[PDB]
Amino acid sequence: GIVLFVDFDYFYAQVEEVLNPSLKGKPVVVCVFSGRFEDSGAVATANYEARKFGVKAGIPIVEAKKILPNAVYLPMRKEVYQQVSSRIMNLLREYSEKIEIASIDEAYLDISDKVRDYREAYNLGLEIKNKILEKEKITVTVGISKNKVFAKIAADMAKPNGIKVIDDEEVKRLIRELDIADVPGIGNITAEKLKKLGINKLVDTLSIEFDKLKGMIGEAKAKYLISLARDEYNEPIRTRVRKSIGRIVTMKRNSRNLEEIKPYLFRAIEESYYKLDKRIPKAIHVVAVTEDLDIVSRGRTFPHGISKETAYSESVKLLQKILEEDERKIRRIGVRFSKFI
DNA sequence: GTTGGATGGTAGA
DNA sequence: CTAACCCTACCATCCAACC
Ligand SMILES: Nc1nc2c(ncn2[C@H]2C[C@H](O)[C@@H](COP(=O)(O)OP(=O)(O)OP(=O)(O)O)O2)c(=O)[nH]1
Ligand SMILES: [Ca+2]
Ligand SMILES: [Ca+2]
Ligand SMILES: [Ca+2]
Repeated sequence: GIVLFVDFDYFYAQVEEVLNPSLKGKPVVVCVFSGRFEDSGAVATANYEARKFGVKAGIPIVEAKKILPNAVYLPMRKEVYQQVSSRIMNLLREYSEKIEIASIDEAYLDISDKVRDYREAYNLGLEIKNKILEKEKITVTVGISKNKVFAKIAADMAKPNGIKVIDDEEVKRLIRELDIADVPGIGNITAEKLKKLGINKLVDTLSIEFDKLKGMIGEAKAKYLISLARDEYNEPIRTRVRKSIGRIVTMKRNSRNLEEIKPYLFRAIEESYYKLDKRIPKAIHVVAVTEDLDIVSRGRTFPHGISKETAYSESVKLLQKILEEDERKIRRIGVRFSKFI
């Protein structure tokens, strides 16, 4: 079993660089402009030049400009990056129809039947990087291993523009030596819970009673970690099927007023109902980010498919339900459809 | 017991 | 308006309806 994983380098900003090659070699910051004030919103991503100075995904545009005023600030153009991504995913598909598109910028290929061994896998890696460079001028990192988890880890170790194999031997070694916080799926909350226990390595999860582990981090994560430590992990590459599709938007200002909020919710419903594209949902959820950034939602599952009209009607109800039960003002409002027929 | 719906938490893009 | 956007996957918990 051999998995090749592809993850595009500083994606949104690299696309902008390809579109406008004069930007290459200099700082580039792609931004989500909330419209609340002069330069409100967050950085979606930045090129390596900008990251040198602490500008990265997630920080507020004004914070980025405080540390890099001279940089080039471009507004996120999601549709453009999705079109470049699709062209890339289809090139990848020529290397293996057995492909799992995991996100806007990354994909797992099962290549067990394209290559005999890791050295051939590595070579196909080199070919992939070249095709994507010839055809779309986008550099990418490649990670190759026996499974998804370690292929992802491998690419994390190779960024940017890299290529890493983690073979059966180094998987053994990493199980013993890799900080467990570097395992995909282990964020801040879990990592702090593991350290309290004294679990620092995947191998540690084997020297602890299951129920005390499951008691601290939940069953599923614990099962997953043990699986990895035993080297018995093997979740197959599967064709991506979207389980939910939604839209969320930021308001010019915070409100509790239904009439002040409706235009945003309706903007988001229209945009959502359009991304559905022949998919028919049975559940709708109205999602509200509050004053203090706490996320709050109200939903309904119907026994049947929701028409756009039903969606209009029910979301307004749901929104009112939020207002009725949470006494805080709202700052972002959206809607998410799920349970496709 | 099982299934699944409502709602929130965690993670990562 | 004074910093914090966008989108999706998965799981846990507290439930109720089932039989
Ligand atoms: N709006 C928004 N978009 C994000 C965020 N994080 C990532 N993205 C988008 C923009 C990125 O270019 C794209 C891929 O994200 P990645 O995590 O892979 O990092 P990126 O590709 O930018 O460079 P990376 O591989 O480190 O070199 O997804 C975020 O917090 N907000
Ligand atoms: Ca990525
Ligand atoms: Ca990337
Ligand atoms: Ca981590």
